[PDB]
Amino acid sequence: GSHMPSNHYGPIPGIPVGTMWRFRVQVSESGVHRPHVAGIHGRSNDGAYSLVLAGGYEDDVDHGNFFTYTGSGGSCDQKLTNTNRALALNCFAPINDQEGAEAKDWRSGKPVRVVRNVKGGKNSKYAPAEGNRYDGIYKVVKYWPEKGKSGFLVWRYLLRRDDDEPGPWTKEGKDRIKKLGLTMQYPEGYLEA
Repeated sequence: GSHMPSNHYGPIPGIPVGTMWRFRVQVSESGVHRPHVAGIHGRSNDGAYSLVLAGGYEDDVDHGNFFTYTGSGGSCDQKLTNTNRALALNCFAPINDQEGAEAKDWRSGKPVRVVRNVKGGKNSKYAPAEGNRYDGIYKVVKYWPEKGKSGFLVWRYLLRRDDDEPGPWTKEGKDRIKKLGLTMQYPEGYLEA
């Protein structure tokens, strides 16, 4: 078709790792992470295409090439429905909503485009100091339920990077950002700009 679909797995053609946008509306317009609100874009019967890392859930850790991530929903126990289900399906293992699942061959799972937002900075040295940054493709290694801070069950996910483009914080990634002349994209008139 004529439309560039975000519901396609993998990188968006023309959007290299290291691309930066001041606002979420711009990330959405690029197609890299379509949802205006949702932290994950995915379909419960298919898989997850993208996610934004923006802090929240204190138990989550972000080590750049790997990170943990907590589901949504549930006040009550979280279920493997909606985007929780979508993300679980990416994992290279049959779906299990009782104990979760782990992929031995996790690189064979479905790709997730990951954008890091400034708001994840308290618990992440990899969050951009401003706006939003596309950091590449990651894969779901394992997921599992556990008791949350609330006392109710939450779904947790461990993702690992699996991308031919180097991480944008790496010397090699910084070199690409310079070569490609990537800079913070501000909307027309904002600064004004």
